[PDB]
Amino acid sequence: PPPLVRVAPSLFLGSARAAGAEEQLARAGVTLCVNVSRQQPGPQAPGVAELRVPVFDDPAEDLLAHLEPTCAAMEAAVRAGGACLVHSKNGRSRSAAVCTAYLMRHRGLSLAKAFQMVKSARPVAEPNPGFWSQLQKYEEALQAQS
Amino acid sequence: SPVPPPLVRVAPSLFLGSARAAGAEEQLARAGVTLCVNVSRQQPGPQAPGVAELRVPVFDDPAEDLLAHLEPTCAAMEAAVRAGGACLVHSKNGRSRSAAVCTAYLMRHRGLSLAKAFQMVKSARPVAEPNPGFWSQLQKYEEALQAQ
Ligand SMILES: [Cl-]
Ligand SMILES: [Cl-]
Ligand SMILES: [Cl-]
Repeated sequence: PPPLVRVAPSLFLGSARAAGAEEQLARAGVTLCVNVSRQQPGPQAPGVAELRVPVFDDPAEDLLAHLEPTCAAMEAAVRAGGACLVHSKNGRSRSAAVCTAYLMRHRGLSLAKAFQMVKSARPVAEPNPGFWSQLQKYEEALQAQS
Repeated sequence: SPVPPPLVRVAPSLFLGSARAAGAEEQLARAGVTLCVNVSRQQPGPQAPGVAELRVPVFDDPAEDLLAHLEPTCAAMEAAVRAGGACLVHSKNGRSRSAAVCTAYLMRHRGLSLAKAFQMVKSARPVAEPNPGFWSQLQKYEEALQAQ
């Protein structure tokens, strides 16, 4: 199975099969799995919670809606001592989008710095152009609250 | 077979469910639910379009550690409500696991005590009864919250 990639402390990214290995996630301390898909089956691991963000890897779909509620869940899981695994089918677009959204919202990065952080961990990271624009709107809105 | 209705309102933007809420997609949409909290290892949730689902994987068993999941669970629920949505917490019987999560959330994010939070749950769902293990964990949670 492909490894999990540690994006940042208590933050992991993976492809779909990487979320199936119960032993990796236990090794990584993963307590919450964010499954950014509509069909991929998520963790079976005893005691690993799962949040499903149901989107196709598709510039039409509205991933912007789910960012703030998904990020709140993840930050809570980390502040309580756990860690998060964000996965999609390829570990390239949807999971990349949520990870950078998390880093902007809770680690106070700009979209550029945050995404450079995801890329360094995961070179193939590439949100489709629709998501990439939704993340700029997230940044816009974050700036205005901040 | 589980006690009806499928959905009960426990508090503004907070609904409890039994298994029969798995086929109540229309009632969900009425109630503007934007997040389902499935508190089971094995139960299915409603297939509500683009509604997020959080699974809190525990059996209705006094040895299951629900306490460990309350913070990300309660945090997801609040963020959905703060965003203007509603939450549906559902378990198979709508009695133990979903009740205890509803109690927890009220304590954590609406500052209610454990006497008042559970009262609201029981009052909306008269059969509600977390198993003794879940009740101990809830008691433990109220102490952690009164200290913090
Ligand atoms: Cl900044
Ligand atoms: Cl890019
Ligand atoms: Cl179950």
